[PDB]
Formats: sequence, structure tokens, C-alpha cells
Amino acid sequence: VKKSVGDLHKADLEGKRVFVRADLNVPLDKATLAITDDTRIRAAVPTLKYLLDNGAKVLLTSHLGEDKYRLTPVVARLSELLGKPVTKVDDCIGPEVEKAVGAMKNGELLLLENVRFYKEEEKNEPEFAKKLAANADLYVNDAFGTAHRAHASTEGVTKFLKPSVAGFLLQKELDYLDGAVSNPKRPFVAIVGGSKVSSKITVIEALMEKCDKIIIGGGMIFTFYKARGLKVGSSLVEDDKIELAKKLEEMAKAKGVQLLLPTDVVVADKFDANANTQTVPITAIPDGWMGLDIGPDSVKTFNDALADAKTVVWNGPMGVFEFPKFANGTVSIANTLAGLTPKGCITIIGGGDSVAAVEQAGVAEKMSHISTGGGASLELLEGKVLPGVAALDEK
Repeated sequence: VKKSVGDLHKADLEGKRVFVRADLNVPLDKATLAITDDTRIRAAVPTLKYLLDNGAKVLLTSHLGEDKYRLTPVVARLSELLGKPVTKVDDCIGPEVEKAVGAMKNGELLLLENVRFYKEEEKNEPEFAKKLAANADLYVNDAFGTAHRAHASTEGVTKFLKPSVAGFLLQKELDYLDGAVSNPKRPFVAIVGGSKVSSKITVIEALMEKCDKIIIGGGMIFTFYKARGLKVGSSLVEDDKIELAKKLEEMAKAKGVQLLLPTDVVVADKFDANANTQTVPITAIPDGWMGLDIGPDSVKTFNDALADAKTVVWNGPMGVFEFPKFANGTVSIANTLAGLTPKGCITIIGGGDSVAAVEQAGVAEKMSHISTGGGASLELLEGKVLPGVAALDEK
């Protein structure tokens, strides 16, 4: 629905000054400022290489940090992964930018200083966005992780640049998180895990509009079980969400969604990787014990339910996978999805703990898509509209 940088050809790009908003906000080691994860930079280079190879003059902008950094720590890694030099400018507006842009040749890339040094950036003030656009001809948004904010560099500048299109990274995020979910190939199974059903309501509700089955895991199952009148030992529950838990089960049936909860759990006598454990049916949770993983019968049931899936969305671990005795639920599910991807199934991962889970489970490169922008991922999987995306041209 939104035009892409790929919809533009060399006539549109050669010799043009292209303002690019990228997500280069890579984690830094506090003492050395070395990059501990350059995934975001690597994800950013295909848009940049396409532009530079078509003769564009790229003006690249990003943030790095509520504490702000200059972009110095990323210049060298970006150039190495770009395969092209990178000229730094110590401002994102004004005569120094204008001078640097004037000296550029086709196929060169400029890196402007961190836009968030101006308070006008997060205020989305139009006169500042105007100054940002003053040395550009057109606009590419490749910063999905900030597309839910309305900032000058992510939204305000589009009012002064034509066309305004989505980069390749942003388009991929939309292709998987929006397209693949809204027009899904079936069977479409959603997997949602978490400690608290309160944190996962809207994503669960959003996914029930589209999916065939929902698998529910993690510590939040115990509020569902308490809502059935079952004992849940010392498992943490949200008593104020008990009625909500009943409504979700009802809503699933009304919409034709198979709701799957575990039938057995691994319980611990304390929240400890070294706890004593038992594996019990969910109807006989011992007093004073807490459920820290789904049990083997539930692992088998969930795997069977996934065995013919053509789309899977996974958000949230099945148990405390950081504890080896309680990891089998998450690791098994992670590796089931990893085996589905080569069979044609579309496997999509979202959430900070699910990405730490797929790393610990050794499947981090084995999925269709792992979302680079956490807070934007949830809001898109929520069905609300991102100001950064809405501002782009229609295809």
C-alpha cells in the first residue's frame, strides 16, 4: 500500500540528494563504546547500497543512545558493511551540511550528526523539519523501530520531500508483520507467552481476528487456570484479570480460534534454577509450588498442532528458559518453528525475550523474519497505525 525505494529506478535517483532515516541505534559497550550487536547496521545497508549504486547522493540520519550519543561509534562499522566510504558532518542542518552536500559526487554517502541533539526533532517542529529537508530532494524511511513516533526526521520532513517512500528494511517489516498476518496462509498458528496476561491482551485479541489456533504459554496460564477454579500453588496470578481470562476463552470459540493451553506443567518449590521440581497435570498443582515450564505432554500437543502450519507468529517464551531444568518448553517450540521454515511455513518472531530465547535455543537464523523494532512490532501486530508509515506516499 506504500511506495518503496524499489519502486524508484535510476531516472528517479541518479544525481538526487536522498534523505534517509535509518535505525543505526546499535547497543554500545558503556566503557569502550564498541558495538556489541551490529544487526541494525547490517539490516540498513541493502537500502543504502541500492541508492548508492543508482548514483544517489545519500544524506543519512539516525539516533544513537534517553541518553544521546554522537554517531562517531558507528561510522567505521557502517563503512565496512557498506563497502563505501562514509563522510561525517557534525550537524544535520545548516551551512556545514549545505557545504558538505555541495561537495558530494554521485554514489557517495554523507552521515549527518544525531538529529536528537535538537529538541525540535522529538517535538516534530515543522521549521526544523524544513531545515532538515533543505538539502535533500527526496526521502526514504528505513527506520521501522521509530515508525510509531512522530519526530521531525521520521515524519515531519516528509512534508517537504517528494517522493517519500519506504526503504527495504521497513518494507520487509510491513510485509511480514502486517501483510503475512492480515492475508495469512493457513493453517496460521499464533504462539503467545508471558508472565502476565495483562501485558499480552491486545496482541492476543489482535491475533484472534486472523489465526486458526492460538497457543498460550508462559506464567500467564495460571490466571486462566485460576479462572477455572483450579489451584495454582504459589504461581503468580493477576486476580483482577481472572474475568478477562474467561472472556478471551469465550472470544476464541466465537471467532473459530482453537485456543490451546498446556495440560501439564513443570512446577518448582522456589524461583530458582536449582529448585526441586515435579511434572504435574494442571489439575493437581501442589500447594506452595509454582509453574516454571510447560510439561512434556503439552510440548507434544503444541508440536502436533504446529506440524502442518503455514504461518506462525511467536511472541513470548513458554517458561523460564534461562533455567536449564525449565527450558525444554521454549527450546522445543523454537526448534519446531526452525524445522517448519524449510518446509514452506512463514515463521515470524517478535519480542525481546523471544529473541533471547531463539538465540539460547540455537535457531536465531532459522526463521523467516525476526522483527528488528520491538515497540513498533507490538503496535503493528496490534492493528494501530504508525505515523512514520502513514506519512509515506501511496504506491
